[PDB]
Amino acid sequence: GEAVAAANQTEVEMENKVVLEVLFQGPDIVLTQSPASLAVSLGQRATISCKASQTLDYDGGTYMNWYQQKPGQPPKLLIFAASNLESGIPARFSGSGSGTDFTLNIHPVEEEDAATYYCQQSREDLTFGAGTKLDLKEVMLVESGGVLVKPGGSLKLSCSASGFTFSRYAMSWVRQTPEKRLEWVASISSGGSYTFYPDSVKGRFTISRNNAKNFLYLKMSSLRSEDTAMYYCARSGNDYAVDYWGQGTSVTVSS
Repeated sequence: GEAVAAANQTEVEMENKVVLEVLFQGPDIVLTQSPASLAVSLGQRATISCKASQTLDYDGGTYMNWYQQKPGQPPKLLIFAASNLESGIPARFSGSGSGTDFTLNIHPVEEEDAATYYCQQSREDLTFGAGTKLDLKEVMLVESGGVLVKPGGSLKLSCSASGFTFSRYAMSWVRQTPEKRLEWVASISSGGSYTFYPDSVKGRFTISRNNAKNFLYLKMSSLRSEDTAMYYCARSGNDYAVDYWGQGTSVTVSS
């Protein structure tokens, strides 16, 4: 019943009233994204490739998503379910592919398309390609905050939802390392009954939500320096795409 954040996460759902904390142990789907960097001139084509370690074909859909990210901002959804153009996104972005091979094509490249692009799969939890920084050979100010914490410590992050029925949507936290890698760290089902985590945060991170007050939380304890990252809350929309990202809050764990 309850909405989850990736296709495999449905298979825990229970008729008995149960609350489940889940760690899937199957082999993780690795996304190999290429090239890491490229620079083109205005009007040209940019072709970015993503190869998955196993097929994303799945009768319900092919859950390949593409995001654009500019400095100081959360990623923005461009393409969902391999080839669908997200509403509001310019038609110069198109996604294609099947099985294990996926392609983001940008043509004609425009000055505002200089950004880092990421592929992402929602078939087996959530994993991301390492990103592609696209360079080209309206005044905006965007703020965020951050803290320093010592190892072994704990922190609680929060996020607010409005303008939609929060209780209908799965929610997740994704963090971004200093090396700009995106790593999913937790998801929670729409009704709060099922929570999901990767191995890297097991026993230490807790995602929770309050559907009456429209809050999402992440509690992090036994913090390690490898938890240093910008932490984003985000909604699962159609086809397990991550379609609304809150601004990041930064966490630096240093002794």
